[PDB]
Amino acid sequence: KGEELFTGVVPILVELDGDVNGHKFSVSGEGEGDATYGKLTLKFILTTGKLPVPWPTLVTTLVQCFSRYPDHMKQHDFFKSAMPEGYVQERTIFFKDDGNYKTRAEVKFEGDTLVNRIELKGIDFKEDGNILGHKLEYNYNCHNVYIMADKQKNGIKVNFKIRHNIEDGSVQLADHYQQNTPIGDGPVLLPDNHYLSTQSALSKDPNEKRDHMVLLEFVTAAGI
Repeated sequence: KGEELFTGVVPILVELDGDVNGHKFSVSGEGEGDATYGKLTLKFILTTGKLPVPWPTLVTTLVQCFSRYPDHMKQHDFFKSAMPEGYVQERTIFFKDDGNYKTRAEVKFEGDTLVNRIELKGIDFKEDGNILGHKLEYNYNCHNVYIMADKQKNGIKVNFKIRHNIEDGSVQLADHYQQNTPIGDGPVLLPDNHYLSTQSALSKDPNEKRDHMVLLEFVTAAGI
């Protein structure tokens, strides 16, 4: 029945507790998701510390329950089926020839609000590398995310490689290893293999003085 929680517009709260090479920071995100259109609109603000990594590196970490699953694919929507109790999302993100993020999040309803509570630890970042040196372009490429069931672990596994464009025409690769597991004991949908097509647009609020990121996404499930 978790699918039914997502028929209209759902308010979203994101809270990120970050520590990258000892540099501590917090980010708060507010907006809303409309899974009917696979649409996310969020504004993220740095609320503690100085931002020691580029905004684009945090996009994947900062709620796939807002994906649009076409009607013929509804039986493959693990993310909504885990709600409202929610799921744990864990990743390791390897930045090629640089450091790594380890993330743990709980995605669940808290009253009527979909909440993404994240802990992020970054280590091994190079001082004059693409991340700590803020050399990534403020943009995002369209990416496909390949979803597989891991039935023996009662969840899903997701591998994918983000390409972050750099001005000089090189790219910073970010290799993602993701697992999602239900929080609840209730039955969830374990999907057939499929992907999510994710389009992301990054912008700025011209009225906002704090370090921030405005994000618009469209996410569509395909490939069954």
